[PDB]
Amino acid sequence: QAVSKQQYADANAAYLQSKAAVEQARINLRYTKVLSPISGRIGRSAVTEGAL
Amino acid sequence: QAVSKQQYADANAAYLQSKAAVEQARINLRYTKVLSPISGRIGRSAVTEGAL
Repeated sequence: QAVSKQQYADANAAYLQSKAAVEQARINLRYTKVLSPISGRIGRSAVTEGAL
Repeated sequence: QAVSKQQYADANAAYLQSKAAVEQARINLRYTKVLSPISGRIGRSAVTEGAL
C-alpha cells in the first residue's frame, strides 16, 4: 500500500515503453549491416560508397 | 488501492486535529458567558464594563 495502483501502473507503463524502444533501437543498429536476401550472383551496385 | 495507506493516514490525521480544535473552540466560546456559581446576594462588581 506504500504506493497507489495508479502510480505502479504509470511506472510499469513507462518500463514497457522503454523495453519497446530498446528493441527497436537494437534492430536498426543491426541493419547498419545490410545483408544478402538470397544466394546468387550480384552485379553492379547502383548506390555508391558514401551515398545517402 | 486507489490511494496509499500513507495518504489516508495523513488524511484521518488532519481530521482528528480538526475535531480536536473544534471541541476546544466550543469550550472557550461557552466560557464567554460568565454565570453565577450559586444563588444569593451578589455584591459590587469589582470590574467595569469595557475593562479587560
